[PDB]
Amino acid sequence: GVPCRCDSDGPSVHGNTLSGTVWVGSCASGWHKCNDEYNIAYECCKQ
Repeated sequence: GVPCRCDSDGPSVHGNTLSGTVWVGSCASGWHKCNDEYNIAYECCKQ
């Protein structure tokens, strides 16, 4: 995977770091879209 943020990463809140992850090709089997967009090629999701 790769570290990748969400739509509401946390501009003024705790734990705002890359706790989300990009899965290229498409997402991981237990995660979901944390944003409307995804990536260049890939897709960002959270858990």
